[PDB]
Amino acid sequence: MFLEKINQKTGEREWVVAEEDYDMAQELARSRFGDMILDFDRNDKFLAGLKTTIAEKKHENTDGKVHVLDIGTGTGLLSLMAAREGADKVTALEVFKPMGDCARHITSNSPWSDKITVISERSTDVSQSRADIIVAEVFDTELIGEGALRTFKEALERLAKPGCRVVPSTGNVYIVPVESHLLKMFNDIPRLNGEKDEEPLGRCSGTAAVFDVQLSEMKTHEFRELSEPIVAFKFDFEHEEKIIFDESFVREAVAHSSGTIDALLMWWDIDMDRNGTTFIDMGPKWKNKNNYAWRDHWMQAVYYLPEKKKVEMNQTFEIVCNHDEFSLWFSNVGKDKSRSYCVCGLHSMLSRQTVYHVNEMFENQKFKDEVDKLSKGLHVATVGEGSFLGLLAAKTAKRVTIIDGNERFRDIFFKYIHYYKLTNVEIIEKVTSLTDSPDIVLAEPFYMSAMNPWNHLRFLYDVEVLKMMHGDELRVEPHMGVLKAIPEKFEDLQNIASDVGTVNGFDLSFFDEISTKARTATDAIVDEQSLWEYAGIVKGDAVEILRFPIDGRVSSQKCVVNIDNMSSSNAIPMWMEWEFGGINLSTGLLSISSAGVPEWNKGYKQGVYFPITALRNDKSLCLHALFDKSTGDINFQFGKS
Ligand SMILES: Nc1ncnc2c1ncn2[C@@H]1O[C@H](CSCC[C@H](N)C(=O)O)[C@@H](O)[C@H]1O
Repeated sequence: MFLEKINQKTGEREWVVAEEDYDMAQELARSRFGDMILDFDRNDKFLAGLKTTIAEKKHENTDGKVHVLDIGTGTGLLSLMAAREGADKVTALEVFKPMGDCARHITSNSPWSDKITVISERSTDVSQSRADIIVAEVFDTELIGEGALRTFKEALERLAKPGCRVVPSTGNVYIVPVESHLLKMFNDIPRLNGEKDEEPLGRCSGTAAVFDVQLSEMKTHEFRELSEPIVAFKFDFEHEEKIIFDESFVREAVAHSSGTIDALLMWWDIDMDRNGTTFIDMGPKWKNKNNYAWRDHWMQAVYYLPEKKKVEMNQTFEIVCNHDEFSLWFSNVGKDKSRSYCVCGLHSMLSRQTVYHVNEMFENQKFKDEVDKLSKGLHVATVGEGSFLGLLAAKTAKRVTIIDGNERFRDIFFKYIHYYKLTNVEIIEKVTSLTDSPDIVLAEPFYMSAMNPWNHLRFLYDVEVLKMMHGDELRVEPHMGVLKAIPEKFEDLQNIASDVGTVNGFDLSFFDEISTKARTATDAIVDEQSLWEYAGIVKGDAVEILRFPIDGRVSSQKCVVNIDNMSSSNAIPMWMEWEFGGINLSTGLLSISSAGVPEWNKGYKQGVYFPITALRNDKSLCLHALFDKSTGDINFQFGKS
């Protein structure tokens, strides 16, 4: 139940929900699954699969009728598709109630009301005619992480006729081994002196959770394939005995080039009807010639072998491909075939992008030059949470005090101190335990706790506590920070937030209604996204929003600004920059090309606002921004002029 109210700043109408309804709504706010419904290719492929199987079943079984089951019906799209194009009957399940009513609602007010009936159970909990066809879009980037195996497997035994047909009928998962400095950087334990054999934290597989990334937006020069795609797994969705939760396979292939396997890229394809003619194929842009379509709710993934594996031109090599019910992982021959978890400690604290970020800074000569310059022969103190900056300062500083409140990072930092035998660094927990006045404070700033990637402003409070102790003249860097936005025309990104409307000639606008109400109730106004992964063209200069000078005091800060060039843009990115001594660190936009293509930092996610629909066509948008001394939070509202 959505409670209407009026934004007192922008006049727009918004909703809210009562605490008991919050979780329900949040879920329902995620029920769009980004661009899922606007993935016209995925739709045209389910349809086509439905045409074939409905026809062939019509033909086969004697009473020329056909009963289709839709698991995870969502808005009902897939049932509407089944009914139209022939299903005498369509029963359609959905574990999530509010999405149950949505699908009954839209499915009632329809030409196919007669044929379609919505049940709000999980497939795996049910007992009833038997189904002649099962249709289910119940996949994620890993293919199996959303329960698809059990879902088809069990539906097949209990819910469907023998000789059932299923849409999709079949799939493969492919891995491609690549050498890539880039990809390594997302997983590599930071090596302080740069050499290959440094292992200050011992060895680790890194994080086991999926690394989904848009590999289409990766630059050709950033990686080098060593071989042709390898089939890891084949799934057969029509035969329960072929669906198996825990599996392992050694796979073989012939390398077409020598190189080290820094990563294995993966994606899947599905055969919509078992004919070998109509596929959804998640191969990226650079290796997907007949069924490429941008989308975001599905993507490709990167995986890392636990140990180094080298491969040689024209020589055969093997990779062990493993899955349990929900996850895929890969390993080397003669090595433990179990799913591994970070044991190093670092993997499990830092995101992939932050791990990249730390390897980037460790390798950055220009940034390392300013640290050296600023640190020389001095006592420096570092603030941050999980920020390795202190360990650079150490190259040149007389003495470094790293202040980090998180016990787990201190242990990590103590391991770096031990492994490289650093003789000039101590670590303390609390800002107030810095009792020897340092010559300078250095920060990035980075706090792993930041609620939002554009907001590491705890730095500003830590600075004040150090000024209270040691005088307003305390030298600190960075000396100034600024929040910045820029109007951008994204190629496709915006489909994750824009209205869904009429799809394959079906009116889903009811779902836009409840989805928008849910979203206004639960979402942040400014999304977060790894913008290096999304293509587009910038439509104006970056504009300044809030600025945070460092010579105190900390102060709430207000900004109301017009953002122009929106009539041809479709999003507004936001990020932070800092003057660290004599250089500029950007957590976002790094450069813009002659043709207007922006480049973004891979080591952070950035903010993006997508114009609400009442605002889709305005030429300028009013952006109210607000930093609050009391919470350290920043709040945004976006309105008309
Ligand atoms: N075994 C199961 N039984 C019922 N619903 C399921 C399920 N597994 C997943 N779901 C639901 O299935 C949906 C997957 S999203 C796909 C929705 C819609 N069919 C479409 O194609 O656009 C989610 O709404 C989720 O809650």
